[PDB]
Amino acid sequence: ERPTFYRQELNKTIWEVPERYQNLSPVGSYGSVCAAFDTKTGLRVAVKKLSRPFQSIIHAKRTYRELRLLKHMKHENVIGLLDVFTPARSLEEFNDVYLVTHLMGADLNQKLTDDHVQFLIYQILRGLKYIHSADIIHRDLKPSNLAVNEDCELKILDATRWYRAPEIMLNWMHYNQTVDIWSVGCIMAELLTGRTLFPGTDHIDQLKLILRLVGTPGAELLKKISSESARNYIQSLTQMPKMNFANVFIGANPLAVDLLEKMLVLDSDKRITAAQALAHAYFAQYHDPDDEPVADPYDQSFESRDLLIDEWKSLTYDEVISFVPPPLD
Ligand SMILES: Nc1ccc2c(NC3CC3)nc(-c3ccccc3)nc2c1
Ligand SMILES: O=C(OCc1ccccc1)c1cccnc1
Repeated sequence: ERPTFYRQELNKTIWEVPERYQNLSPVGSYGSVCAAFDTKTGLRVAVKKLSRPFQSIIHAKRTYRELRLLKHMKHENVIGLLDVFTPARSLEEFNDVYLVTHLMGADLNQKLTDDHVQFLIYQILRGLKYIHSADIIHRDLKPSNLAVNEDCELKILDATRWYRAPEIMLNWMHYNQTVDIWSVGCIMAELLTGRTLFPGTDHIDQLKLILRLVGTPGAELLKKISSESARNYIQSLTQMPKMNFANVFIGANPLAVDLLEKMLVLDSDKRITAAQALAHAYFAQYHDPDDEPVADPYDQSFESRDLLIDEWKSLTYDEVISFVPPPLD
């Protein structure tokens, strides 16, 4: 049987949650999140109430997508689902979705020491290895999507353009997983210097700042570009030379500089992968081949489906029903 719920009004919204969760306190406003005490585990959790989860086809599918993704993620450097619930007793009543996860400290968004940079980028790459092994691309990696507790343990959660790979800016539709490695490079650079590596004011400025560091594309990359207008734009630009990173990141650990060179390669095909970066010398004190696990296969065949609102809603409901809490250990 389902547990006993209780209503209350927090900020704007009504909140109907199981008695299990106590002392709800707002932490910000996709949906709004409350901090809470979980009486079953004795841990602090974050409860997210999705807003209007089924108000349109796209909302409906987004709701399903988010629930599917969170139910899949089981890795210490990625956000996972402690609980999901609805106060509804039937599919017909069903209109609210709440998700529960570990309350984490602040987000990553100062100049940090080299050992702090090592450990944090290590953990990001370890989560990303896992995510990527599932054929999931994060696409929106940035400091505010990284939660860090006082113990410097990090979990991947969820201007965006500052961390975006140049092939996304240029609107290539066949970009792949290494768009995330680009973002890691921009994050790591920012941690090491205390400044945004590429703080473009728009998408055009963004590219200009990028190419000025990494150089304008050579013939070899230009020959893989299918869009004539895209090729025209970059081919019409002032041909910047690739900068010496050891000069640009003056004083940083030479191994950090070398990893940055391998992450921030213009050509997506020659960018280091998550698994490869983990074996890089910069992470010598943290890397362990037997504790960098891959994920179970993830079925995202639903991404290609076009369904009705009630159908996405019903798929989401099934997923709420089949949820198995993770082991209390
Ligand atoms: N194998 C590849 C590797 C890199 C690529 C890239 N990279 C952009 C220079 C940063 N851009 C594009 C592309 C194609 C059509 C429209 C817009 C962009 N394709 C690429 C194909
Ligand atoms: O804003 C937060 O809640 C987000 C969230 C995301 C997914 C499921 C439940 C809650 C949050 C995340 C990590 C630490 N503290 C709060």
